Amino acid sequence: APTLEVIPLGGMGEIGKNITVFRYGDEIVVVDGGLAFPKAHQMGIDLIVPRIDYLLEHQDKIKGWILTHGHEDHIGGLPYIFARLPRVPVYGLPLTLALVREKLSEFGLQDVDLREVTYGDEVRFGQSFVAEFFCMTHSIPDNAGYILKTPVGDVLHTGDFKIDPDVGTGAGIVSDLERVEQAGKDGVLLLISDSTNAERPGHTPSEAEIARNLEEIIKGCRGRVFLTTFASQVYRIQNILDLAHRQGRRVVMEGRSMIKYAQAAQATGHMNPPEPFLTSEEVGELQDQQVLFVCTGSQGQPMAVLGRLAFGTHAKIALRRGDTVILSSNPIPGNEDAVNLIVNRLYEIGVDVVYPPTYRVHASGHASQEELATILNLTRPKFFLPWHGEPRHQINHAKLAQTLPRPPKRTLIAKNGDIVNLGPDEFRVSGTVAAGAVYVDGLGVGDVNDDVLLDRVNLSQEGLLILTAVLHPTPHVEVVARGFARPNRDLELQIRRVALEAVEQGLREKKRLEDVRDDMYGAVRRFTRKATGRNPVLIPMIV
Amino acid sequence: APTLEVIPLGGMGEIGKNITVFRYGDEIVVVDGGLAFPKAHQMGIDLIVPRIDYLLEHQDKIKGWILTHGHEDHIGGLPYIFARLPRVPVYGLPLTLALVREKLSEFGLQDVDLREVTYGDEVRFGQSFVAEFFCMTHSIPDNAGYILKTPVGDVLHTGDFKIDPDVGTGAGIVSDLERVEQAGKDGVLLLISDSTNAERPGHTPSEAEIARNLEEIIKGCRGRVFLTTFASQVYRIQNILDLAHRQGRRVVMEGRSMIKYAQAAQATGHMNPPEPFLTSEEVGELQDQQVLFVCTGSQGQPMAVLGRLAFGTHAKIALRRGDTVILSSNPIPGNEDAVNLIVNRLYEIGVDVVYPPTYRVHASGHASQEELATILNLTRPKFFLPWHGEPRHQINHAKLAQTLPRPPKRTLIAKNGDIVNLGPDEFRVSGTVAAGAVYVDGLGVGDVNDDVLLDRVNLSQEGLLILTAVLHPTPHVEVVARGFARPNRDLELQIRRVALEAVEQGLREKKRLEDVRDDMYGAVRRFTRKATGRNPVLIPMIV
Ligand SMILES: O=c1ccn([C@@H]2O[C@H](COP(=O)(O)O)[C@@H](O)[C@H]2O)c(=O)[nH]1
Ligand SMILES: O=c1ccn([C@@H]2O[C@H](COP(=O)(O)O)[C@@H](O)[C@H]2O)c(=O)[nH]1
Ligand SMILES: [Mn+2]
Ligand SMILES: [Mn+2]
Ligand SMILES: [Zn+2]
Ligand SMILES: [Zn+2]
Ligand SMILES: [Zn+2]
Ligand SMILES: [Zn+2]
Repeated sequence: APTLEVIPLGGMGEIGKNITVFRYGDEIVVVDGGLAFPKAHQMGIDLIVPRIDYLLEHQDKIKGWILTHGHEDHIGGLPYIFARLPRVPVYGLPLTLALVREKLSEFGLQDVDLREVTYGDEVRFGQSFVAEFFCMTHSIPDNAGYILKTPVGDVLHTGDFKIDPDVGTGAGIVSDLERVEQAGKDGVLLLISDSTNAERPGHTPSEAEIARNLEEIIKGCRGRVFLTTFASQVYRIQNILDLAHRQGRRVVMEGRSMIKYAQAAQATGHMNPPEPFLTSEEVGELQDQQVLFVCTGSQGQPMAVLGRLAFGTHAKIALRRGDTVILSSNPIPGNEDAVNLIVNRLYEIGVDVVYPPTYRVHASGHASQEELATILNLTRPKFFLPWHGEPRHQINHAKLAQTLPRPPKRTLIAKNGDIVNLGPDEFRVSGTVAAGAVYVDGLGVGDVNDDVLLDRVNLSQEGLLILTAVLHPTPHVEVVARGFARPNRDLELQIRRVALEAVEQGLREKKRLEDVRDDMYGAVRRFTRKATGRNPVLIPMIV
Repeated sequence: APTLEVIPLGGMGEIGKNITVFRYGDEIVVVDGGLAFPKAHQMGIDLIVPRIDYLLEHQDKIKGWILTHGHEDHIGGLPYIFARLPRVPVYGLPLTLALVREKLSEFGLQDVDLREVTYGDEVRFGQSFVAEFFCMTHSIPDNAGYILKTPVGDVLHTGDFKIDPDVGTGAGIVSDLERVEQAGKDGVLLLISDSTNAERPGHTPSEAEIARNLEEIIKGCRGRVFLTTFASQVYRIQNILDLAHRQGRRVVMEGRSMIKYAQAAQATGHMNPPEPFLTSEEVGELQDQQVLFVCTGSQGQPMAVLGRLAFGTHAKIALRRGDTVILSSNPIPGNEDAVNLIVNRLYEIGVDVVYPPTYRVHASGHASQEELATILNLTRPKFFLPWHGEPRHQINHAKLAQTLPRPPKRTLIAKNGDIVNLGPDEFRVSGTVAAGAVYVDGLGVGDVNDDVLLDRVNLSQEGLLILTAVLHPTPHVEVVARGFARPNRDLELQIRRVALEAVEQGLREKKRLEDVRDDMYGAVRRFTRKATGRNPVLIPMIV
């Protein structure tokens, strides 16, 4: 009998560019459309978006979109994805849509059909799908999980979550554990659950506790306080606004990215400054102990605000001895060096530096094992797909589920492109569809691929040597080096002879000019390797 | 009132390339000859060595050398340093000198005057200096701190250390806290102490505890075990050989680096294999649970042994489900991504993966705050130079000393090149000498500098377009690309129009060839920036 197909196109076996496809018959529902940020080896590129070959192929089957929350790994790919697809209904909570709308406006995309929903709303897609939204606490407001009701049963997707009893903003926001528990009693065929922190024992700390730690620290700061956190951590920022007021400090917000999230949050009633934000010039009128900066740059970006402060390149402010800088954040994996470098810059300036683990001034947005186990125990799913995690995270999430009273009948470790067939008693990967990464580099989408990146790597490691041989009047060779070594006239002449004698040997014994080009390349490679121990990229031209 | 000059040339404000200069009158004693390994922005280079300009200027004053232990950041620079200096006496413990002797023989360095010492020995350097060696436990055997006795008073240098009550090898190795306490009574004018773990609360775990943990884990492993650890962790590896024997496993050691430290340790009595090492062929004859591999690649190096295992490129062995892989190691800062990649490959293969913090299978070689506090308390120093750390470590070591019952009179945060004047009542930075880094890249020493690196970074990020224009017979342009973009005919045709017209427009008014470069190079970039939004490095050539 017809089965549900769950086809992740991004977000499985990685943390980033989340997009999941649900297909039943000839109807498709898509969930999120995130981006990913480039790793160190993906040099020069700006962002990464999902391959949507599947969706282009079946674009007439798409009934609509669900957007769980406004983080970049869930809505960042949308300008790129929507531009290639028919306009379809796109459902999300208010902050999420605010962020997407601003994003599409930057892109110049028009007539996108964004539909505001709220927790509890049940939305229908085509004839065989109904989605019901429910609240899960996360590190951004208006974050949803959903129950997807299908002819074969119910799929419960947690979205991104932690179980935070108190996010500290006085708005009574809590995860809808009652709805989750009910779904378990009703029957959950498939659980899709956030695996980010599946290797962390215990419970992720509460934002209320972080806020209390921050207030205690700041309360004891004698001078100015500079604080950095993620741009989109609206709860953390709001709580910081509240304690700043209590501690008699006015707030300056700096950094486009954070100002952008702040503006959206204020427009949707999730950010409420007790006192107006001030400019740096305005707070310059106050005493040091009355000053708090909230700004970007927690990941050590030299061009971000904290970056410019740490490197002494900020236009209007200079850090000094007696300042306190707080990193209310942790380095995203791969940013350790960048953050270490700014931290050391700060210590050399002489400012008091505050960061984890010495100070507990950050809580992750994701459930640790106790919280993951709670969702598993409440939902009691027959089948289980650990999601939003690299393989290490998915597999340890799967191991955690085995320890529980009522382990799932089968757990699968899905990969992007996997076709996961779901029936009342079916749970298997039946096949694969085209999936992967598309690089965005400046205006270019997909014009930079791995083969292009491979060159960039080689250039990066070994630098460049251009050998141009000129046959007339008498054959001579020309050497141009870029990022190879500093000028060395002796070696330059030495490289010329090696190429030349190979060029003359291709003339002493006639070969095609194309053949001789390869011959001198090989000679110069051998010499240089012996002479310098280096293997520079050599570009020979016999023209 | 002659003063002692303490001149760090490397190892202050960094972890790596330790070398410290002590000058009094016209006598110089040098301590250590370390390299540093490159960071991510120093692409393509193999290693980094100290600038020794100061020693070159003053080479006749050098009376002797002290070598505290055999780690790369204390002896790795020696082949490059000794080659430019007079052959002075070089004092060290036996394993230290065995490692140095191998290293110097590879470089062709003849007649280096290596002199073995033993703990407790007093070594005189000219009139002004007497040095006394003493034992500090570390993550390599034959590791020493020393007391340097000068006319102005006594300098105690901890060397690299932890305070490990039991390294587990049964040879009764302990730190000489008695001698250190006695130095405190005799009077310690200056204390130089290892700041590596100064931000870590508590006490670094004992190797004996790590060995017990490993044995408990390995006891439970149903099949083959693969364990990686630092090549020079002689204690850990010996402990593993003995636990392996007890658990009835035979041991294979692979990885050139590890075998190298193993051979020197064996030759100097610090490693005694209870059973002979077997080859991978030979263990292949045994049952799975009789097999233990000890190998390199703990840092994620794809070509190292664990690397090739994880990527499935090892010539003779293939990991499989049921295997257990233990990373008895932590990622050295900056290696997190490389190790994470290996770990995920291992999960995907399906092996059991054991690493910290989930399993306590690694302990640092360096003292945490409790151990640091002990040394400060025992030495009771008048002046304090926190050393072997980045500024964050140094300054946190300085704060730690302030919390203690008898804080130092003055503490300074030294930088490389600082002239620290030491008197009975003087402690200040009076001057600076030339200090810094020298890049080694293949055979070349100092032929790659920061300016060269800037280019490699540039190539790395934006790719390359070589652009050639010949005015004859009529103006035209030819293009070779590297790492810029995937082949696009429209883009390529369009770049030449900018390039050729600028040559033709440049041709209309007779122009110098160099003037053509400005129009030609300038034309493509102007266009290219509009077209792709990117700025590839361009090499203009007139044919
Ligand atoms: O806005 C965010 C927040 C978190 N993360 C990353 O996703 C994981 C979860 O972060 P958090 O939600 O726990 O802050 C972490 O690895 C973090 O680096 C992001 O990329 N962007
Ligand atoms: O390049 C290096 C080498 C060693 N360590 C330090 O060495 C300690 C582990 O002890 P050991 O086994 O490396 O001596 C760690 O705390 C680590 O900080 C570094 O940080 N960077
Ligand atoms: Mn780019
Ligand atoms: Mn190189
Ligand atoms: Zn999120
Ligand atoms: Zn997410
Ligand atoms: Zn060491
Ligand atoms: Zn060291």
